[PDB]
Amino acid sequence: FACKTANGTAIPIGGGSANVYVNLAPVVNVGQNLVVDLSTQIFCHNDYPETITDYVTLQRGSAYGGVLSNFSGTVKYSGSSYPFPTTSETPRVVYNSRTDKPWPVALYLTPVSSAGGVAIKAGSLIAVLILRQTNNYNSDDFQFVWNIYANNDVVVPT
Amino acid sequence: FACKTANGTAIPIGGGSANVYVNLAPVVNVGQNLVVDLSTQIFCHNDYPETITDYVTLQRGSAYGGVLSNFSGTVKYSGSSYPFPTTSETPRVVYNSRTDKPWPVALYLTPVSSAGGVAIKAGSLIAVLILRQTNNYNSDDFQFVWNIYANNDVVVPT
Ligand code: NI
Ligand code: NI
Repeated sequence: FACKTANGTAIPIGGGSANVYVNLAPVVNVGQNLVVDLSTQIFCHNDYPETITDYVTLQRGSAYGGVLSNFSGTVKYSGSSYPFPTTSETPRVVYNSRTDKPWPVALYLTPVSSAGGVAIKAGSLIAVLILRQTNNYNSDDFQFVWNIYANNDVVVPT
Repeated sequence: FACKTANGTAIPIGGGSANVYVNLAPVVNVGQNLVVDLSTQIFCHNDYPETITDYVTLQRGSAYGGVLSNFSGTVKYSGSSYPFPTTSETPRVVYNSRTDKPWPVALYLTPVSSAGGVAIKAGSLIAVLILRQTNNYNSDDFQFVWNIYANNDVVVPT
């Protein structure tokens, strides 16, 4: 099992970490959502799908920087919604093909009432999403740590 | 502060996520209302009511699946009606008792004019409702994310 990002980088068999940059709506009002859909950027596959089933969870989602201080949010994983930052490891998604399949994670972030001005700075760390992968064959239990960075400033009008 | 569901589960202190399975009227004609009353399903309480006031909002209500596609509606929160899907956080409801009390949320949904046949599929996600809880004591600010599923098909007759 391993993962890659679109025109990006890879995390090899056995896990590891990578940095992922996201484009954000440059202006978001209180009451609106910034939707950060990682399913178009992070893809994973099963290396032995004929004999082994891989199981993949969102182990944890954490907020950093301007997202931690200026937004409230939720994360959607494979059709289910959760608080972000997360409070538990999600149920598992099965990976059963060598064909790259999206990791179905999206953040829905909305400004808190105190946000104003530049609420997320370009280039800054905004989140960490930890993917945990196991299987039905051996003791493999690996973390794929995705450090999420903003491409651009996000302004909350005042 | 924590919450529970009818014959169900709990989301404990600090928030989290749960699934709520609801029985829906099996037949709703164009021109009739489908009512999804969560006040009979979701109940919450304040853990220190002698010294602390808990404040609870519907931060956001989102529609999915057949409700998103085939119905238009509003949401009623503690006696006032708002658009659904929602466009802003509601006013606060006070929780001031240790006894579990309803979360006073109901969806009032009516089929769109072109809807017919199976308009909501049994087992499908129909809504996500975010309960946001704060207090007048400390910095606690917690989300309770309710994933709402239909237990049965809803047919719009033709
Ligand atoms: Ni491979
Ligand atoms: Ni209690």
